[PDB]
Amino acid sequence: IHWPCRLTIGSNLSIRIAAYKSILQERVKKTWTVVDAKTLKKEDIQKETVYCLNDDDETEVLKEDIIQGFRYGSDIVPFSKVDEEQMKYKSEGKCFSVLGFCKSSQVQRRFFMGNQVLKVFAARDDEAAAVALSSLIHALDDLDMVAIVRYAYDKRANPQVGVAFPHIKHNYECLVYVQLPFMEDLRQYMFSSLKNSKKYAPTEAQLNAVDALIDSMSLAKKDEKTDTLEDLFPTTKIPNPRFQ
DNA sequence: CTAAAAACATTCGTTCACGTGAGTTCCAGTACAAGTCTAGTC
Repeated sequence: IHWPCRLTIGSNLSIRIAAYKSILQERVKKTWTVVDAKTLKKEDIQKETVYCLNDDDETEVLKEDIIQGFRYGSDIVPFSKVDEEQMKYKSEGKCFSVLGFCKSSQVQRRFFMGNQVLKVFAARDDEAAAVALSSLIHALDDLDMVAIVRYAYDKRANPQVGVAFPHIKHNYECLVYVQLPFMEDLRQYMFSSLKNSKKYAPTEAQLNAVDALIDSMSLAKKDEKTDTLEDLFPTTKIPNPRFQ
Protein backbone atom coordinates (compact mmCIF):
# COMPACT_ATOMS: atom_id res chain seq x y z
CA ILE A 1 0.00 0.00 0.00
CA HIS A 2 0.97 3.65 -0.40
CA TRP A 3 1.27 6.26 2.35
CA PRO A 4 0.33 9.71 0.98
CA CYS A 5 1.76 12.89 2.47
CA ARG A 6 3.25 16.28 1.55
CA LEU A 7 7.00 16.85 1.62
CA THR A 8 7.50 20.36 3.01
CA ILE A 9 10.60 22.47 2.36
CA GLY A 10 9.22 25.69 3.88
CA SER A 11 5.83 27.13 4.81
CA ASN A 12 4.54 27.81 1.27
CA LEU A 13 6.20 24.96 -0.69
CA SER A 14 4.73 21.45 -0.62
CA ILE A 15 5.13 18.42 -2.89
CA ARG A 16 2.60 15.60 -2.84
CA ILE A 17 4.43 12.32 -2.23
CA ALA A 18 3.71 8.63 -1.70
CA ALA A 19 5.87 6.46 0.55
CA TYR A 20 6.20 2.67 0.40
CA LYS A 21 8.03 0.23 2.69
CA SER A 22 10.92 -0.81 0.46
CA ILE A 23 12.49 -3.11 3.08
CA LEU A 24 10.71 -4.64 6.08
CA GLN A 25 11.49 -7.79 8.03
CA GLU A 26 9.05 -10.56 7.13
CA ARG A 27 7.50 -12.58 9.97
CA VAL A 28 5.12 -15.53 10.21
CA LYS A 29 1.52 -14.41 9.75
CA LYS A 30 0.11 -17.55 11.40
CA THR A 31 0.39 -17.97 15.17
CA TRP A 32 0.25 -21.07 17.39
CA THR A 33 -2.87 -21.83 19.44
CA VAL A 34 -2.60 -23.63 22.77
CA VAL A 35 -4.76 -26.77 22.86
CA ASP A 36 -5.37 -29.53 25.38
CA ALA A 37 -3.39 -32.74 24.97
CA LYS A 38 -6.30 -35.15 25.49
CA THR A 39 -8.62 -33.19 23.17
CA LEU A 40 -7.32 -30.89 20.43
CA LYS A 41 -9.64 -27.96 21.13
CA LYS A 42 -8.76 -24.43 22.22
CA GLU A 43 -12.12 -23.87 23.96
CA ASP A 44 -11.23 -26.27 26.79
CA ILE A 45 -8.28 -24.10 27.93
CA GLN A 46 -8.78 -20.67 29.50
CA LYS A 47 -6.02 -18.17 30.29
CA GLU A 48 -6.65 -15.47 32.89
CA THR A 49 -4.50 -12.87 34.64
CA VAL A 50 -5.03 -11.93 38.30
CA TYR A 51 -3.63 -9.21 40.56
CA CYS A 52 -2.82 -9.60 44.26
CA LEU A 53 -1.33 -7.46 47.01
CA ASN A 54 1.92 -7.97 48.94
CA ASP A 55 0.22 -9.82 51.78
CA ASP A 56 0.20 -13.42 52.96
CA ASP A 57 -3.56 -13.55 52.29
CA GLU A 58 -3.09 -13.03 48.52
CA THR A 59 -5.95 -10.53 48.53
CA GLU A 60 -7.52 -10.16 45.09
CA VAL A 61 -7.99 -6.73 43.51
CA LEU A 62 -10.17 -6.01 40.49
CA LYS A 63 -8.77 -4.50 37.30
CA GLU A 64 -10.84 -1.34 37.82
CA ASP A 65 -9.03 -0.84 41.15
CA ILE A 66 -5.58 -0.60 39.50
CA ILE A 67 -3.69 2.63 38.81
CA GLN A 68 -0.67 3.15 36.56
CA GLY A 69 2.54 4.32 38.19
CA PHE A 70 6.22 4.93 37.51
CA ARG A 71 9.44 4.62 39.49
CA TYR A 72 11.35 7.77 40.47
CA GLY A 73 14.45 6.39 42.15
CA SER A 74 13.14 4.41 45.15
CA ASP A 75 9.95 6.54 45.17
CA ILE A 76 6.69 5.47 43.51
CA VAL A 77 4.86 8.32 41.76
CA PRO A 78 1.27 7.40 40.81
CA PHE A 79 0.42 8.43 37.24
CA SER A 80 -3.04 7.53 35.97
CA LYS A 81 -3.63 6.69 32.32
CA VAL A 82 -6.02 9.63 31.86
CA ASP A 83 -3.47 12.06 33.32
CA GLU A 84 -0.72 10.65 31.09
CA GLU A 85 -2.93 10.98 28.01
CA GLN A 86 -3.83 14.55 28.95
CA MET A 87 -0.20 15.54 29.60
CA LYS A 88 1.52 13.43 26.92
CA TYR A 89 3.41 15.13 24.11
CA LYS A 90 1.01 16.23 21.37
CA SER A 91 1.88 17.00 17.76
CA GLU A 92 0.20 17.39 14.38
CA GLY A 93 0.27 13.93 12.86
CA LYS A 94 0.91 12.90 9.27
CA CYS A 95 3.81 15.27 8.63
CA PHE A 96 6.83 14.98 6.31
CA SER A 97 8.83 18.17 6.85
CA VAL A 98 12.42 18.93 5.85
CA LEU A 99 14.31 20.16 8.91
CA GLY A 100 17.36 20.93 6.79
CA PHE A 101 20.02 19.77 4.36
CA CYS A 102 23.43 18.37 5.29
CA LYS A 103 26.42 16.87 3.52
CA SER A 104 26.01 13.15 2.90
CA SER A 105 29.39 12.53 4.53
CA GLN A 106 27.96 13.78 7.84
CA VAL A 107 25.41 10.92 7.93
CA GLN A 108 26.90 7.48 8.59
CA ARG A 109 25.21 4.15 7.94
CA ARG A 110 26.23 2.83 11.37
CA PHE A 111 23.87 5.39 12.95
CA PHE A 112 20.80 4.21 11.01
CA MET A 113 17.88 3.33 13.29
CA GLY A 114 14.40 1.87 12.95
CA ASN A 115 13.26 -1.38 11.39
CA GLN A 116 12.14 -0.15 7.95
CA VAL A 117 13.32 1.77 4.90
CA LEU A 118 10.94 4.10 3.06
CA LYS A 119 10.89 4.78 -0.68
CA VAL A 120 9.23 8.11 -1.50
CA PHE A 121 7.96 8.81 -5.02
CA ALA A 122 5.73 11.55 -6.39
CA ALA A 123 1.96 11.38 -6.06
CA ARG A 124 -0.12 8.81 -7.94
CA ASP A 125 -0.80 10.73 -11.19
CA ASP A 126 0.48 14.30 -11.52
CA GLU A 127 3.30 15.80 -13.58
CA ALA A 128 3.90 18.79 -11.30
CA ALA A 129 4.75 16.77 -8.19
CA ALA A 130 6.92 14.42 -10.25
CA VAL A 131 8.86 17.37 -11.71
CA ALA A 132 9.33 18.95 -8.28
CA LEU A 133 10.53 15.69 -6.72
CA SER A 134 12.88 15.05 -9.64
CA SER A 135 14.33 18.55 -9.28
CA LEU A 136 14.89 18.06 -5.55
CA ILE A 137 16.46 14.62 -6.05
CA HIS A 138 18.77 15.84 -8.81
CA ALA A 139 19.82 18.88 -6.78
CA LEU A 140 20.64 16.67 -3.79
CA ASP A 141 22.57 14.19 -5.95
CA ASP A 142 24.60 16.85 -7.77
CA LEU A 143 25.39 18.78 -4.59
CA ASP A 144 26.12 15.62 -2.54
CA MET A 145 23.52 16.40 0.13
CA VAL A 146 20.79 14.65 2.11
CA ALA A 147 17.68 16.01 3.80
CA ILE A 148 17.26 15.74 7.56
CA VAL A 149 13.48 15.48 7.92
CA ARG A 150 10.80 14.94 10.55
CA TYR A 151 8.56 11.89 10.06
CA ALA A 152 5.25 11.07 11.73
CA TYR A 153 2.91 8.33 10.51
CA ASP A 154 -0.12 9.83 12.28
CA LYS A 155 -1.13 11.64 15.47
CA ARG A 156 -0.42 8.61 17.66
CA ALA A 157 2.91 7.81 15.99
CA ASN A 158 5.88 9.23 17.86
CA PRO A 159 7.68 11.80 15.67
CA GLN A 160 11.16 10.81 14.54
CA VAL A 161 14.15 12.42 12.84
CA GLY A 162 15.40 10.71 9.70
CA VAL A 163 17.61 11.14 6.65
CA ALA A 164 16.30 11.11 3.08
CA PHE A 165 18.84 10.69 0.29
CA PRO A 166 18.41 10.51 -3.49
CA HIS A 167 18.21 7.17 -5.29
CA ILE A 168 18.43 7.50 -9.08
CA LYS A 169 18.14 4.50 -11.40
CA HIS A 170 18.03 4.15 -15.17
CA ASN A 171 14.27 3.47 -14.97
CA TYR A 172 13.10 5.31 -11.84
CA GLU A 173 14.17 7.83 -9.21
CA CYS A 174 13.01 8.33 -5.63
CA LEU A 175 14.04 9.36 -2.12
CA VAL A 176 15.23 6.68 0.32
CA TYR A 177 14.36 7.53 3.93
CA VAL A 178 15.93 5.88 6.98
CA GLN A 179 15.40 6.84 10.62
CA LEU A 180 18.18 8.56 12.57
CA PRO A 181 19.04 8.32 16.28
CA PHE A 182 18.40 10.73 19.12
CA MET A 183 20.96 11.95 21.64
CA GLU A 184 19.82 9.47 24.30
CA ASP A 185 19.71 6.61 21.77
CA LEU A 186 23.52 6.73 21.40
CA ARG A 187 25.69 4.64 23.73
CA GLN A 188 29.08 6.12 24.64
CA TYR A 189 31.48 3.22 25.22
CA MET A 190 35.28 3.16 25.44
CA PHE A 191 37.29 0.43 23.71
CA SER A 192 41.03 -0.15 23.95
CA SER A 193 43.00 0.66 20.82
CA LEU A 194 44.44 -2.25 18.83
CA LYS A 195 46.84 -0.45 16.46
CA ASN A 196 49.09 0.78 19.31
CA SER A 197 49.20 -2.39 21.44
CA LYS A 198 52.61 -4.05 21.75
CA LYS A 199 51.09 -7.36 22.92
CA TYR A 200 48.43 -7.82 20.21
CA ALA A 201 50.46 -6.47 17.27
CA PRO A 202 50.55 -9.05 14.44
CA THR A 203 53.80 -9.93 12.71
CA GLU A 204 54.64 -9.66 9.02
CA ALA A 205 54.09 -13.39 8.46
CA GLN A 206 50.71 -13.19 10.20
CA LEU A 207 49.68 -10.25 8.01
CA ASN A 208 50.78 -12.12 4.88
CA ALA A 209 48.78 -15.18 5.94
CA VAL A 210 45.68 -13.06 6.57
CA ASP A 211 46.12 -11.38 3.18
CA ALA A 212 46.38 -14.78 1.49
CA LEU A 213 43.23 -15.95 3.29
CA ILE A 214 41.33 -12.84 2.19
CA ASP A 215 42.49 -13.25 -1.41
CA SER A 216 41.56 -16.94 -1.48
CA MET A 217 38.06 -16.27 -0.11
CA SER A 218 36.76 -13.49 -2.36
CA LEU A 219 33.02 -13.68 -3.04
CA ALA A 220 33.27 -11.16 -5.91
CA LYS A 221 34.95 -11.75 -9.27
CA LYS A 222 36.24 -9.29 -11.85
CA ASP A 223 34.57 -9.69 -15.23
CA GLU A 224 36.46 -10.05 -18.51
CA LYS A 225 37.77 -6.62 -19.54
CA THR A 226 34.62 -4.74 -18.54
CA ASP A 227 35.26 -3.55 -14.95
CA THR A 228 32.04 -4.96 -13.48
CA LEU A 229 32.15 -6.95 -10.26
CA GLU A 230 30.07 -10.14 -10.20
CA ASP A 231 28.78 -11.49 -6.89
CA LEU A 232 29.42 -15.20 -6.35
CA PHE A 233 27.28 -15.48 -3.19
CA PRO A 234 24.41 -12.95 -3.46
CA THR A 235 22.83 -13.59 -0.07
CA THR A 236 20.35 -10.76 -0.72
CA LYS A 237 18.52 -12.97 -3.25
CA ILE A 238 18.31 -16.04 -0.97
CA PRO A 239 14.88 -16.67 0.60
CA ASN A 240 14.61 -16.97 4.36
CA PRO A 241 15.09 -20.69 5.17
CA ARG A 242 12.83 -20.54 8.23
CA PHE A 243 9.63 -20.26 6.18
CA GLN A 244 10.57 -23.22 3.97
C1' DC B 1 -31.71 7.26 -11.20
C1' DT B 2 -28.39 9.58 -8.59
C1' DA B 3 -25.28 10.78 -5.25
C1' DA B 4 -24.33 10.56 -0.60
C1' DA B 5 -24.53 8.80 4.12
C1' DA B 6 -23.67 4.92 6.68
C1' DA B 7 -21.49 0.62 7.40
C1' DC B 8 -17.79 -2.67 6.61
C1' DA B 9 -12.96 -4.33 5.53
C1' DT B 10 -7.53 -3.59 5.74
C1' DT B 11 -3.14 -2.18 7.03
C1' DC B 12 -0.14 0.14 10.09
C1' DG B 13 1.76 1.90 14.67
C1' DT B 14 1.70 1.82 19.56
C1' DT B 15 0.98 -0.48 23.93
C1' DC B 16 1.25 -4.39 26.98
C1' DA B 17 1.77 -8.95 28.71
C1' DC B 18 4.50 -13.01 28.82
C1' DG B 19 8.48 -15.97 27.95
C1' DT B 20 13.48 -16.48 27.62
C1' DG B 21 18.87 -16.08 27.17
C1' DA B 22 22.88 -13.44 28.94
C1' DG B 23 25.65 -10.40 32.09
C1' DT B 24 26.32 -8.34 36.80
C1' DT B 25 26.22 -8.47 41.80
C1' DC B 26 24.24 -9.09 46.08
C1' DC B 27 23.49 -12.18 49.82
C1' DA B 28 22.17 -16.65 52.41
C1' DG B 29 24.44 -20.52 53.04
C1' DT B 30 28.47 -23.09 53.97
C1' DA B 31 33.09 -23.92 55.69
C1' DC B 32 36.67 -23.14 58.91
C1' DA B 33 39.40 -21.06 63.11
C1' DA B 34 39.45 -19.90 67.87
C1' DG B 35 37.64 -19.85 72.69
C1' DT B 36 35.03 -22.24 76.55
C1' DC B 37 34.29 -26.06 79.72
C1' DT B 38 33.27 -24.66 88.30
C1' DA B 39 35.36 -23.10 92.33
C1' DG B 40 38.22 -23.16 96.12
C1' DT B 41 41.90 -24.61 99.59
C1' DC B 42 46.42 -26.33 100.82
